[PDB]
This record gives sequence, structure tokens and C-alpha cells, in this order.
Amino acid sequence: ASHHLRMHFKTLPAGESLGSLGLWVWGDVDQPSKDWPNGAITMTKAKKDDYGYYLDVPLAAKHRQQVSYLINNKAGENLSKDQHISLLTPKMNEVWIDENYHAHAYRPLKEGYLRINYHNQSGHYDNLAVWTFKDVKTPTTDWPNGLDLSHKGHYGAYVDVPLKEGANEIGFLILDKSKTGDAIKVQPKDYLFKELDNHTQVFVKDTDPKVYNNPYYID
Repeated sequence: ASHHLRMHFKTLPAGESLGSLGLWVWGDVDQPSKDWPNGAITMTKAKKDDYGYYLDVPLAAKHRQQVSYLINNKAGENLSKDQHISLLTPKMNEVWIDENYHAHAYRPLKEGYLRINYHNQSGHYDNLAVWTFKDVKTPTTDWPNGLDLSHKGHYGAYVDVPLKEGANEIGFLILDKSKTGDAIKVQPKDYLFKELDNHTQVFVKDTDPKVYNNPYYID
């Protein structure tokens, strides 16, 4: 198939061997599972990585909106319960499934931090910085010397920002320290984010004033 969903699992069912575990899929997949239970994708095909295990599921050639799945075993038990993933866009190629089978469109990070990812067209991040305020642990000082965007990730440059105990809302702005006066602000409107319980990354780009909760920039 032309499109795949790379499924990252944090923890597979306790005490079960990969040789007895299956990934049983339906919805907008290329080849829905048939013949219960042995028609599942054998999880022997999964590979170990840092997060856990991952397994690539071929997706439908057209109309990629939702994938459903469960983890079974060769005795025919539904070990996970049925689960469902909304594809934010038909190009969504990667998901992270935590130990409670909650799905994420990026790798969830450590609690009490927000990663701010910033992407631009040129890929030039030298002397760009992040100004932070509201419920961060330590707001930036000495305008315009904010947090460097020296770390490079999958979704542009980034910085990991510690949040205050009980944080509800963060504000930030992307700065260009090579400039002077009003041009230091890459764009003029403050970014505001207040969904900290669901989300440990956010995504901003170019001169777009919106904060996105996913790397596909879907509002």
C-alpha cells in the first residue's frame, strides 16, 4: 500500500508472548482482518523501540479517516477491548498508544512540561527564541532573550518548558533576535494555550498566529 499507519504501543498485554499476540484491524485499513482470531497481524512483526513496540498497518488507498483495532491472542481473547483512532488528516502516518489505550498524534512527553515546536519554511532557526509567560515555572527575562530554539526535532525546532504546579494557561511568542524593534516579534499576536491536561506538545509555524495541538496543523 501507498500509505501506512505506524502504531506505537507503550505496553502490550502482560505476560503474553509476541508469538501469541495479534493486531486485529478494521476501518480505513488496506486489508481488514478476517477469520477470527488467527487473521490478525502477528505481533512478531513488531519491533522494539524506545517508547515500546511499533507495528506498521497498511492503510486504505482512499478515504483515510478512522482506523479501529484491538490486540488479541491465539485463544481468541480480546485483550485490549475494541479501540478507535481518528486520523486527523489522510496523511497522518504515526500514532502513539499509551498503556491505557489512549491515542496521541505525537509522542507524549514527561508530565509538567510543555514542548513548543516551531517550524519555518527555510529551516533557519539561528537566533530565534521563545518568550514565555503565564503559568510557566520561570518566565523569560531581558527582552528579547528568550529560550533558544537550538534543539531540532521531527516538527521543526523545539524547546521543553517547565510548567508551574497547577498550570492552566501558557502564553508565548516566537522571537527573532537578529532584528530590532517590532520586527523582533516573528508575528505580533501572542500565542495562548490552555489544554495542558491533554497535551504535552504544541506546534506553531512560520507567521501563523494559531497554536496547534498536532503536527498536521489541523485546528
